Amino acid sequence: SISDTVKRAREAFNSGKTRSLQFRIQQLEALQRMINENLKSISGALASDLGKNEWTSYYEEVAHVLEELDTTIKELPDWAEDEPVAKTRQTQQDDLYIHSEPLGVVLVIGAWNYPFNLTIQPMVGAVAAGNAVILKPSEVSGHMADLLATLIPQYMDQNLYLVVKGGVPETTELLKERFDHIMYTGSTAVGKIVMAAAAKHLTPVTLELGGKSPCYVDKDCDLDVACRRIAWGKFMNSGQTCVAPDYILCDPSIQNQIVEKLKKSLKDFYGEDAKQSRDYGRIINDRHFQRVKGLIDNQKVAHGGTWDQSSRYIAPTILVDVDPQSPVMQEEIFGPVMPIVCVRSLEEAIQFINQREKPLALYVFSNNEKVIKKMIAETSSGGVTANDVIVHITVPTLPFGGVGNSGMGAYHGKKSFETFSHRRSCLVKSLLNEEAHKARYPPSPA
Amino acid sequence: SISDTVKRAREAFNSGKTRSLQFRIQQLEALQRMINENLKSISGALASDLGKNEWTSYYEEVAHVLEELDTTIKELPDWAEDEPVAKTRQTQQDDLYIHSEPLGVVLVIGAWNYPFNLTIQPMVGAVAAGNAVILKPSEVSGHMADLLATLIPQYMDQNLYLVVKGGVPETTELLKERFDHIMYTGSTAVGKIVMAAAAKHLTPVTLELGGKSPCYVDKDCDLDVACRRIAWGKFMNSGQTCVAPDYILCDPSIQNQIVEKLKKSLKDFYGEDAKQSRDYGRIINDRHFQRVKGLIDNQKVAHGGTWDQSSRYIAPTILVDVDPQSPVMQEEIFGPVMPIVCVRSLEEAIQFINQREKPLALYVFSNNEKVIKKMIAETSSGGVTANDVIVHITVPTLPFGGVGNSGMGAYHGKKSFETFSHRRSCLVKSLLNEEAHKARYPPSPA
Ligand SMILES: NC(=O)c1ccc[n+]([C@@H]2O[C@H](COP(=O)([O-])OP(=O)(O)OC[C@H]3O[C@@H](n4cnc5c(N)ncnc54)[C@H](O)[C@@H]3O)[C@@H](O)[C@H]2O)c1
Ligand SMILES: NC(=O)c1ccc[n+]([C@@H]2O[C@H](COP(=O)([O-])OP(=O)(O)OC[C@H]3O[C@@H](n4cnc5c(N)ncnc54)[C@H](O)[C@@H]3O)[C@@H](O)[C@H]2O)c1
Repeated sequence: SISDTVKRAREAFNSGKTRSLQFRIQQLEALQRMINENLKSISGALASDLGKNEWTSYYEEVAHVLEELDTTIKELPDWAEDEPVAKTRQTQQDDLYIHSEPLGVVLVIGAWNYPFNLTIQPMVGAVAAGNAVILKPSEVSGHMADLLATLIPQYMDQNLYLVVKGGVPETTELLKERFDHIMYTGSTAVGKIVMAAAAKHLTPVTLELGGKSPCYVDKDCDLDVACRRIAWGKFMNSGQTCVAPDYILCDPSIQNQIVEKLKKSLKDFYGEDAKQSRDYGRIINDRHFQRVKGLIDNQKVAHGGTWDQSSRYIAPTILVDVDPQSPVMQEEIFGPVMPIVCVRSLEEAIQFINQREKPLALYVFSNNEKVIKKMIAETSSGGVTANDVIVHITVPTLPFGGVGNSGMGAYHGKKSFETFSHRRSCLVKSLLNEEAHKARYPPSPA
Repeated sequence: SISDTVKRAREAFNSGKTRSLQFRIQQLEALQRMINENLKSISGALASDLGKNEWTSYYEEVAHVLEELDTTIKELPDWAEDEPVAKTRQTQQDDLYIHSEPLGVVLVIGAWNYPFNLTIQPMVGAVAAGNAVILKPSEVSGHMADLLATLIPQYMDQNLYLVVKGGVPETTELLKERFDHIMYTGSTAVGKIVMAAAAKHLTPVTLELGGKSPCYVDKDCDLDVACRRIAWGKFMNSGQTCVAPDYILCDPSIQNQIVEKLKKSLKDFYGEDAKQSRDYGRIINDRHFQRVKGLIDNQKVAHGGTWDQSSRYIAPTILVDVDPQSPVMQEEIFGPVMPIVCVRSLEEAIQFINQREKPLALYVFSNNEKVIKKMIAETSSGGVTANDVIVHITVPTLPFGGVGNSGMGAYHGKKSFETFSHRRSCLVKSLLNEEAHKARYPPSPA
């Protein structure tokens, strides 16, 4: 069966229909009308999985896919043209260009936290490059899994773009098929499993994993604006975002000031009780609810610390004077718990960060430009945003991807089209004349 | 032991010395003077492994590395600079750019057919990107392995750039270590193993594997020039070249003409008897001598066919009316055997190619531009060259890589630098002011 589904998609790609640029634009526009016409359903699905509301849904997920769709629908023609290359002395009379072409069948494996985004956005790039795409939605956010399984065949081509539903068993069986590229977003442990399956077929993979994205706060920094931005990004989806400020690094002198401004900003967004605000989200499930909660134990709780097991609620909690060897500083906190670790100097912040796996993101808050550049020039991470948070992943002109444990590969905008296609180097010398190649053929000069 | 060597490099890389662009250039120039001061020895080692003479050693191998070095040394500074990115409406005031940075320790595993180039060339891009490099020379070309293992320590940094000699057991053990990138040039089967090992540490890999590079000769084509060019690339290293025109596909009407024109050029390069020409290479070893030799059995030998077991010689043999199901058409011929397979049309030539694993190269010879374009546009291969052979692999401005079975990743010139480094996206808003982001923070509008 799963095999039959993969076959159906490959044979249809072999038909050559996706070779038409016109076709891709129509499909892309189908995807676009699918979203617009079903915003309500998508929002509702999102509400049932993570308790989002019409606004957080659109602005945090859906609105990003739509910007992607718009960029690529408009630029695709330019992206598809043969890219000319710089000629060398030897190639002055020859054509040297780069030809892009579909890879074939791409597997897009999504995640639960942003179930609509982490599945449809990569797909925009995959359809743009002329590939057939098989979506494997996360089963953890089951409501969106179903919606996508129903919506896709109502708008997309039913032979080229297919949705496979299922948990671990369905995926494992699916990873035995042969794809020309596997896009995966999830955990570092499972990322390994994915790559290992791909090795058996020599298939290339794009891996967006995660880690602990540090957030360095410099003394010379408007702490009011700084903390207003940091709080937004950190509690945005109940702390469940891949490029979220996992923990704060700062000098002990501003330790408490950070705390006050954070809780201030918390009040401005969610009022006195977060559990009252409709804009605050709920944790995905019980297992994660227990693990995030357990991370607050034997810790110095300065704010928050309360939770509601029934609604899978966990109050915007802040922790102070945290021990880097404690569990909140040993695992990626995929929740609303903000630890604050203290470092005596910038040198100290850098050594700290560099003593751990490379993160998907790195943030620096400072008024001193030199501090911003020294942080960047001396650390390594997928992407970076100085004096803000999350935002770098939202710019089409900035490719999104990790390094080391944060993963490999990138994918927003044109970088998506490139990744889901092959870039073939062609040197054309249709000039079968002017054979001044004499010097290359033997016999060798005596 | 191998563990300690890897430790030496990783710690050395942590010292941060490669960061200095000045250091890199000195290590790049050092490598350059190693080549320039030891040409005789390099050629010697090539002679003993593949029976190459100073002329074929330089122009086929050594001279390509020297061009790469010359390009990177001159363009490194510009390649290293942060790359500005196009701003969006929402980011007009901010800084958006891409910062390149070393990955760490890079393992380069080379192949025997071109033992100097296949190790030192990818290394050039690795050193340029500020990484520490560990060379794993092919043991099969034993002489180049001992040469390299002694020359490197004399010119390069003895902590940063280290050579590891060994066969299977040593490489196996060596593949358990953690590297930040693995460059590999070899067979498809071993490529699958290298990537499997890679999976364990989530390390990215550049794989240049092989396949059977087709060569379609069109009717409307100057058969003289064509065959002159094809004979040169095909027999260049006793046929032992990764991008060599593996077999010819043509209309029977010219089946015999090509044969005549090929053997004519053969006379022009190696005289009447190739076993007499000093410009003709010898098969690496006995094992390969036998496999290649056997591909001539049960075949219609239209030229050559003689061989000397003692000197591992195999004459420039041609074969006509070859059956696709015969062993010469089932495996990549890594020798001087050139089969001719007939097809009734261009559409047919295309279907033949697509019905097989993707090749590293695809060559087209014709005077009709439209046939060249229709060919490229309907097939897929790593690279392509129209009306010549091998040549695209020699243009630095042209990235070299495969697709599907021919491998993943590319590595010439600047593309080499990009590949051995991390391209980190940065969004700098040193502007902690003009905070008109109100519309993004909760509570959602009523
Ligand atoms: N889901 C995400 O976006 C995500 C991303 C990064 C880190 N994390 C964090 O990592 C931890 C565990 O998260 P989780 O998402 O693994 O929990 P989970 O168990 O709820 O989700 C597991 C996902 O992994 C898949 N999977 C499990 N075994 C597999 C296998 N053997 N082969 C292929 N796929 C397999 C499942 O089918 C499932 O969809 C938590 O701290 C979580 O916050 C989650
Ligand atoms: N060497 C090349 O550049 C090359 C490239 C493409 C295709 N080929 C072809 O493929 C066929 C076999 O070639 P070959 O070079 O494998 O012959 P070979 O046995 O002489 O070379 C084997 C190489 O593979 C390595 N290897 C073997 N087992 C390994 C393992 N288990 N883990 C890691 N590395 C391991 C060896 O250490 C060795 O360097 C021939 O037809 C040949 O022409 C060779």
